Amino acid sequence: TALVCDNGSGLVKAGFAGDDAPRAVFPSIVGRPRHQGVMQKDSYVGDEAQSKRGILTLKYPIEHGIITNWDDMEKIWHHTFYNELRVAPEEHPTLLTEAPLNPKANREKMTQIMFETFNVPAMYVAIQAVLSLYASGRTTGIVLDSGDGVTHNVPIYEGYALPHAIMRLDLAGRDLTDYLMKILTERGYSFVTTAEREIVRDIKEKLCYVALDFENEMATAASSSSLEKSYELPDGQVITIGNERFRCPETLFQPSFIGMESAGIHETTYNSIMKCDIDIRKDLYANNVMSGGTTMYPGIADRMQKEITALAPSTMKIKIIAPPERKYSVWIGGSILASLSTFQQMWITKQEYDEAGPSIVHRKCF
Amino acid sequence: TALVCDNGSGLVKAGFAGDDAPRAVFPSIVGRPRHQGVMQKDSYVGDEAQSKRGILTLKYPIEHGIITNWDDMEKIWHHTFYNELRVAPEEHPTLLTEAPLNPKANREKMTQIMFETFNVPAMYVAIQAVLSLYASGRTTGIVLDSGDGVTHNVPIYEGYALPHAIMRLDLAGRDLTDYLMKILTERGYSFVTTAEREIVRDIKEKLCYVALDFENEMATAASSSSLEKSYELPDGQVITIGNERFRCPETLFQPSFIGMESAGIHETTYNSIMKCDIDIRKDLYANNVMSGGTTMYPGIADRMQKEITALAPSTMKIKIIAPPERKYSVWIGGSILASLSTFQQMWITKQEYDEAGPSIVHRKCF
Amino acid sequence: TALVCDNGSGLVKAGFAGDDAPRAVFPSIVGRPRHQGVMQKDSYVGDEAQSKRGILTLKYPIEHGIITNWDDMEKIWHHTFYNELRVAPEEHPTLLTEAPLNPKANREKMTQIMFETFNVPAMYVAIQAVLSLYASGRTTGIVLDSGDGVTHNVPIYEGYALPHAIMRLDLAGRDLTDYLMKILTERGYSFVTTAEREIVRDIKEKLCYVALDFENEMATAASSSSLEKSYELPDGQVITIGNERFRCPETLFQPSFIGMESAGIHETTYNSIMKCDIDIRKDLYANNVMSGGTTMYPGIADRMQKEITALAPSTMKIKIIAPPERKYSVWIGGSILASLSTFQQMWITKQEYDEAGPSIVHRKCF
Amino acid sequence: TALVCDNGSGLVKAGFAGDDAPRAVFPSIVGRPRHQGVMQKDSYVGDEAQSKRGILTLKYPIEHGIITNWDDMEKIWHHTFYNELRVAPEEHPTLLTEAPLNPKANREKMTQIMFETFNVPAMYVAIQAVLSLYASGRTTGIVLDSGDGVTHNVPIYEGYALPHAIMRLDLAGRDLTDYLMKILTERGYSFVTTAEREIVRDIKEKLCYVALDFENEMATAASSSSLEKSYELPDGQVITIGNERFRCPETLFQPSFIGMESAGIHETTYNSIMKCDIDIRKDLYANNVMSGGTTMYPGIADRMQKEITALAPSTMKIKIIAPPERKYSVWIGGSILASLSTFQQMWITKQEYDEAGPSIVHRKCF
Amino acid sequence: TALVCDNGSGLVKAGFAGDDAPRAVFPSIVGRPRHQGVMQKDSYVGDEAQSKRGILTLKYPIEHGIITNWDDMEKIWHHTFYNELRVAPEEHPTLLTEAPLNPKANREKMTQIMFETFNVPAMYVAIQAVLSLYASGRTTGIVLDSGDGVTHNVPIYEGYALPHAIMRLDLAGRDLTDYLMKILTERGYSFVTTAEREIVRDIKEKLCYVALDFENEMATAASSSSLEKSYELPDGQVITIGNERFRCPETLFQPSFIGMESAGIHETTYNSIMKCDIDIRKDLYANNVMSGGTTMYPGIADRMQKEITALAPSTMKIKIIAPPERKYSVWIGGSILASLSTFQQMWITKQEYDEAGPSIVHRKCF
Ligand SMILES: Nc1ncnc2c1ncn2[C@@H]1O[C@H](COP(=O)(O)OP(=O)(O)O)[C@@H](O)[C@H]1O
Ligand SMILES: Nc1ncnc2c1ncn2[C@@H]1O[C@H](COP(=O)(O)OP(=O)(O)O)[C@@H](O)[C@H]1O
Ligand SMILES: Nc1ncnc2c1ncn2[C@@H]1O[C@H](COP(=O)(O)OP(=O)(O)O)[C@@H](O)[C@H]1O
Ligand SMILES: Nc1ncnc2c1ncn2[C@@H]1O[C@H](COP(=O)(O)OP(=O)(O)O)[C@@H](O)[C@H]1O
Ligand SMILES: Nc1ncnc2c1ncn2[C@@H]1O[C@H](COP(=O)(O)OP(=O)(O)O)[C@@H](O)[C@H]1O
Ligand code: BEF
Ligand code: BEF
Ligand code: BEF
Ligand code: BEF
Ligand code: BEF
Ligand SMILES: [Mg+2]
Ligand SMILES: [Mg+2]
Ligand SMILES: [Mg+2]
Ligand SMILES: [Mg+2]
Ligand SMILES: [Mg+2]
Repeated sequence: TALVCDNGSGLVKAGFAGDDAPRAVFPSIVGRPRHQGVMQKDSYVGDEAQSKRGILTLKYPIEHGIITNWDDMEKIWHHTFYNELRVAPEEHPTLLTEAPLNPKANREKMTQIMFETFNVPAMYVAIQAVLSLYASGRTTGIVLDSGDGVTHNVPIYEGYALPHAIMRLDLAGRDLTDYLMKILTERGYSFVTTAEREIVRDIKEKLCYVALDFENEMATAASSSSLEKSYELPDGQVITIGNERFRCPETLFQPSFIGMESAGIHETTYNSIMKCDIDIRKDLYANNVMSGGTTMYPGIADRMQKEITALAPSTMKIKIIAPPERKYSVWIGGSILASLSTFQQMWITKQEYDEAGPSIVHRKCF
Repeated sequence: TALVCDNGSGLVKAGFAGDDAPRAVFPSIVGRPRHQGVMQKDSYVGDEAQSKRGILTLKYPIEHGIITNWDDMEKIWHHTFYNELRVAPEEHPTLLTEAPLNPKANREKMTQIMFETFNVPAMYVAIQAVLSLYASGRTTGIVLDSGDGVTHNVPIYEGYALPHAIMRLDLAGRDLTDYLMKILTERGYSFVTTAEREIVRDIKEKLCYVALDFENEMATAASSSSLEKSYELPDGQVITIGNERFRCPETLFQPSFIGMESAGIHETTYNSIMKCDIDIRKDLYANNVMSGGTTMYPGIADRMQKEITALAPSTMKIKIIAPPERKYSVWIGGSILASLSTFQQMWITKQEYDEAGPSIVHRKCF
Repeated sequence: TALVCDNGSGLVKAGFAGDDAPRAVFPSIVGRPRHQGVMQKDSYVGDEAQSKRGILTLKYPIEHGIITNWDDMEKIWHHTFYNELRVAPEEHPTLLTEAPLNPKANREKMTQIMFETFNVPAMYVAIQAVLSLYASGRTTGIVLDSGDGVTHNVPIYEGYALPHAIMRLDLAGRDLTDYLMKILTERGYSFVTTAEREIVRDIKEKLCYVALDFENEMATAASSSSLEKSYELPDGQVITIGNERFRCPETLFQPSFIGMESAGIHETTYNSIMKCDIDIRKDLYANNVMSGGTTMYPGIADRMQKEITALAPSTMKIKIIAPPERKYSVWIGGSILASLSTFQQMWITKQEYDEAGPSIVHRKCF
Repeated sequence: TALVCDNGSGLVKAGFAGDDAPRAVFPSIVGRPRHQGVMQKDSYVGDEAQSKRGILTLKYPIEHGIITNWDDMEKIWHHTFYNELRVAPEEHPTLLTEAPLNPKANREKMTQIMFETFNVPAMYVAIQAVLSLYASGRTTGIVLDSGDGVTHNVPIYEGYALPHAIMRLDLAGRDLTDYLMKILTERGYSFVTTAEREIVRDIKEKLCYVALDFENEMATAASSSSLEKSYELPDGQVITIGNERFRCPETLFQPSFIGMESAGIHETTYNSIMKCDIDIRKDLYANNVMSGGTTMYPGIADRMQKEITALAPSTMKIKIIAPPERKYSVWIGGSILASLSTFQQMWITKQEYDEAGPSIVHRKCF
Repeated sequence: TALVCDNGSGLVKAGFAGDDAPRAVFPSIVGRPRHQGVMQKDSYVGDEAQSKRGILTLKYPIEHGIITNWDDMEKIWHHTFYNELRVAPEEHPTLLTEAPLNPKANREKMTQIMFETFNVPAMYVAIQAVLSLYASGRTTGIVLDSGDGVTHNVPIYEGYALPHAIMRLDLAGRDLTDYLMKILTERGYSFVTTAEREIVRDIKEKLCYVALDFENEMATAASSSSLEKSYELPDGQVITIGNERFRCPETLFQPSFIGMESAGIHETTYNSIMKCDIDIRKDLYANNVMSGGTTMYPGIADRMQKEITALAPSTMKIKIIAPPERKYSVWIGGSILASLSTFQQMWITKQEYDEAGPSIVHRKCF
């Protein structure tokens, strides 16, 4: 059986091809002690680093889909194979994922590590948005995947990708967390350390939602208090947040909140459709597929429906497809792809890698 | 029973001899993917290529009645026999059509393919304008056939053709479509790709008409807006066109609009009549038969009537015969001819082709 | 004296008729602050917007030769007359330029602004490729003008234009800049904002060249490092690019690199010649005139020479005329035309415009 | 004339707009007797509390730029207006200051007290780092202000602020004083009470300096005794300190000395520049403006110059601007701003406050 | 086997590593005759000085954890090795203890005496609060150790110490004894000499307790006499004390009783927890470990539980761990540490001390 590992900027999703859900889902963090030991491990990975985060400095080795710390990324892969899956890497072909429009050296160095450090028999690097379309059981649609580091649009029609219409935005979940940390100081709550950033991320996942009409929601939160909710910190302190609940996800539709010049995810989706041939736009309008953890905000599908309907012609039928399991769509699609009998010819074996060099990994890639 | 296949520059009309209408009518196009497949057929033909045209490059293998791409033309014949008619070619004699004054190698290579690739028992290549006269139930008349690639005049008197009065013009429907694409840029509408050319062709067939008086119509369209009509694009966008509706078909009467030096179809018809013997001109004036898709514009028979009346003597009775089914006149006439008991001696059998070479196909031909 | 203003998609070229070079050459941009002022002008134009681009959102009011933002285009004309030329518009007749096959409303609204906002005494809108032939001192030749927004071919023979052989391609310098931004992400360089697009444009103008043989050049850049060059960013960072230097201009000859279906500039030039009368093709083959900033790549004349020689008959003499000042050929030709005594009758005066309406501006136009 | 009051965490700087220096500079402390009176005022403020600190418990009402004790903060404002300036608050508009990223209720409650307790005619709360740029006579630069409670970086370019690049660190002078108290116990000196903390603060301001190379300085202080200096306590005891002189200010560059996870002021300045647009970084590198009392250590400008030069590209010109009067830069800039004729429209009058509520005070604020 | 010597300000605890209790526990006093001998030893140490205290002046060589009289401290170490343990110092490695935040010269001079006067083979100076956590069998908790001279809080999480949250208070048992001597004069009991201070210390250890509610206890002692207890002096006189029983230990929670400005041990514990990372506070709240003789008052754990519960959030579980043997926790923990096989590498041998100087003793120290 094959291994399917979706190495996100925020979460590692790993498991075996053929399963319906990832077996191991843990944060993609490496923690190191920042104080002084007197009574000890040198570094902690994943959920272990999360439970000891009070005395650790937490580091993400992947920033915006790009692996920045290769020594820490190797610890995460080692932790995934031996501690989470309890499997031998040299026995299973490994399907990895990557964001589109990544640097070419990122995929080449990832292939060298899988072949020379873990000695996998074969491997393959897929494009994440293509796997998301496999998970939804579709051959046509424009995928909006938004994770912790990358937001990208990839239109696909009848199984053919349109690489020249691919959009990529370096605004995702981690940028929303940093923005929530900033606007929480308006109420006197100060989250500074990397461990406290994990607390704000948990606040974001529990209380934040997307307002259908932002300016109408801002007036409601300013008049009454029915939108305010409480949250208990790990030390028992209770904080209360009001309009911060929908101001944080609003950055997805107004990236100028964090000083970015780019357009929101609704305009980016519409611009990607308008770059496609006029004869496929009707099918793309009816098959907007959302995937990734950042699409899990309550009300984001209704907001995307409203914003794209206002941009598209009135006779087009806009349909946002947001299944409940879309947070793992990339992994689920990779599990379906790695189980296809037609796919078994696309594995890049160790023998082919020794005779073709690193350039063999850049095929069917964009 | 015999097969009747009218392979036009734009449409394939195929069916069985004895029927009243073609069984299979589909565009004579071959489409190939122009992007990149990630999730597939290599090429699509006819209506299948039309429905997937958003991700295809569309190619017409026939240009101006002349087969240019023989590999693609073979795919269209294969698609016609096995996908559209669901018939075995080696069981039916096949009546094919051709425009007059075509290159001799076009008919010879078409005969070699029918005998050696499809192994038809017998075949025959008829002249299209002669079949149009069969469809109208006439033995005398001058036929003006205008399709997608060729416009030609053929006078026939009491069953005798006058080959030396045959006119041929390489201005037809596809040239009007390209001209409509050009003058639509005046309103800011940009159709460039081969898939968008199919959209303009649909605009032409829905909204374009022939003005009875062109300069009087240009003044009306410049003064008011009663001639403007809207059209909804496949993606929901609505375009509005005014004088482009009658400027496009006006090219048939003023070929200088597209830079051609030739005379319009009315002058070409009159010149063909004036090259005929003076004793048959009265019968030709009263039997102007129009056929083909490009004669389907509203008001073209009234315009032809007016233009030829102004050229002919005042005592001649000009009569334009334009039946409602004239878009399939060539096929209907070929269905009548292939069902005649007198015609059964004109079949070129496979045995006669092996003993006489390709030169046997050039009999009763011009 | 007359004003000659070449309003390109990328650069404004303005000056006085009779001069040898434009007096004012500045980018056709309008910048507006995108942050928040605390210590201010509302908008900046041209070189002023270029020097402050770090805190501005830069907007081009002309896209593909078509004016899209008329309020911003009016700011550019105002900046041209009063800040760059320091002249009174109501004292000089103004010769403007336009790309062929533009929407008719573009030229009409441009005439209304010049007569009612700036109150010019007279004006005239010339066709750019015709002016390029004036600059080269020729009466016969096929002009390939490629600027920031439009690439077009216009054949002219003995002073007569052939409008039905005019080609227009919406692929020019700005599309090459966007493609260079895309393929620079392969090396981990991320240019996203409109200000960073100006940096990539500067990279393109300094380092990009046209390879004589593309596939042979790709093998050289993949084997060694002699083609790699460094470039210092405004903040002191040094980037290094290799095959991106010739992959970006290769899009001119292979528009499928950016997903366009059209043919390259060499095939478009050859197709335009083949649409012309056979008796003028020999003179067009020997007078290929290149103009515009996008024809300034090193090696593009040698590549065009090689590609057209491979398409034309072996006995034809292909000659590419590429003078060193061809980046301003449209302006230089407009300066020659506006100084001709024969041209002084073609000025459209304010009095003629009030009595003939906007339709007077569509004369000698295509 | 207007009042300019810079209420710092450590010092109150108050005076009149138009002057060159604050008229009243006193510690922002409230002292209350902690023993028992037998022979009396209930509380002492400022320099009076400083001279009687032996029998007082000293309290700072402002912690890390945030007013914590509003009853004590009201005593300080009352002491400022009536005892230090000898002025009537209801006759002068008052310009107050605040650190960026403060809680919103801090500025709202400060406005309510100025309007309802002191009945000022108008008021305005400025951002401190913006005023520091006014004092230096610049429109572009990144300000590093470090006082007693807050250290913050604010980049400004051509008069436009970049709020999304603003850094704030809760490490300043009071944290260095507490760290000096801790490391003085290594030599057997025990400072515990709030009155003795004022003695350590005086030691810090007299003897502490920033080492150019910390590890090289630690080796010199460990080998000889040329770095040791003596200090006479208020009771005549003489203490001698060696490497504590530069270990205390080193916390600014290594916040891990006091257990903070954040980066030093040099890395924070460089990170703030790298978050800004690439086109403004060159101007920010050349205009590093330092302000506040914590930037008054000898050798801190040379150390900042060295640390940022090691982080920035080698071709950038790093220039630290540290004027001798930078300890009062916020007040001096507020004195310049309150004297501008353009600023007289930004006063928030008492009438506007009664009709717009407390929300009017959050304009041009971050 | 190793020697474990806990040299407190009040008691010497000495024994061998591996044992469960100290073998020698005696007061850390040196007594010298203060009258005139007529019928004799020059000085007495420990229990011998205690039994002859009537004719001696008693001196403590350690004040507030700091060795003040080095000649007398050497007599105590000599008495410990040769009279109490009857052991040869040059045969056993010696584990010594020290309070945190002590002067550096205290530990250096103690190391020089152990190596040059007693010629121990190896030695090590541990931090007392860390040893207290070893004794309780915990890896996480905040230790409140209160002896005769020093009270300090040290939080430890999962074996990692947080030195920047360490509190130290120079208020312990000897200050409570001096306060009891003062308030006993209210009943006419006069204890003045150093020998009578030992009697008051015995009164404190027998009769003093911590009141759960101080003001409610003061009302009970003022209304009735059920809280009064008698104590027989060495000469047969019987004294009776009432509210002095709980007023003396109340100084631990209200240090202002003896004129100290610091906060009580409950506020100091809570402040130390609040300086720690928010993610470890829940574990520190549940693991408050008390050690030392001054934590042996009846009712001090219930009072600490009540005071910290009133400061902490209501959802936190406050748990005070006070084992019955906590008066020797530092020694018991040092006996466990010196018996660990992992610790045998941390011994500072005499050879390492001769080659590294006194600076080797400051490792893993704060
Ligand atoms: N219920 C939720 N609501 C909002 N955001 C969520 C939710 N669950 C997860 N996220 C966000 O999704 C991001 C990561 O999701 P994922 O798609 O796994 O990203 P990646 O694949 O890049 O690691 C995190 O930043 C997290 O904050
Ligand atoms: N209703 C219509 N009005 C105008 N043109 C039409 C109409 N229907 C078909 N056509 C044109 O007729 C042309 C093809 O007709 P046809 O006679 O089948 O040509 P061919 O036989 O050469 O394929 C096409 O170019 C199409 O645009
Ligand atoms: N040396 C050069 N090499 C390549 N491209 C260039 C060079 N100089 C200018 N260009 C390109 O030419 C384009 C604009 O030239 P121009 O002919 O003025 O266009 P327009 O007239 O449409 O404004 C710009 O996109 C610019 O990038
Ligand atoms: N010469 C000096 N050297 C070092 N630190 C100084 C000096 N003078 C003042 N300080 C420190 O500056 C801090 C306060 O300066 P200031 O900028 O007024 O802060 P705030 O505005 O927050 O009150 C105090 O903590 C003080 O210790
Ligand atoms: N039962 C008790 N109740 C109250 N205090 C006690 C009791 N037993 C001992 N003490 C006090 O504990 C102090 C010394 O204990 P210890 O922890 O050994 O201190 P050190 O280690 O500093 O010598 C003495 O001041 C003594 O008065
Ligand atoms: F890396 Be995640 F998918 F943004
Ligand atoms: F080929 Be069609 F009949 F013009
Ligand atoms: F507008 Be440029 F001439 F392409
Ligand atoms: F409050 Be100070 F300016 F740090
Ligand atoms: F010296 Be004791 F432990 F207070
Ligand atoms: Mg992902
Ligand atoms: Mg036909
Ligand atoms: Mg141009
Ligand atoms: Mg300040
Ligand atoms: Mg002790």
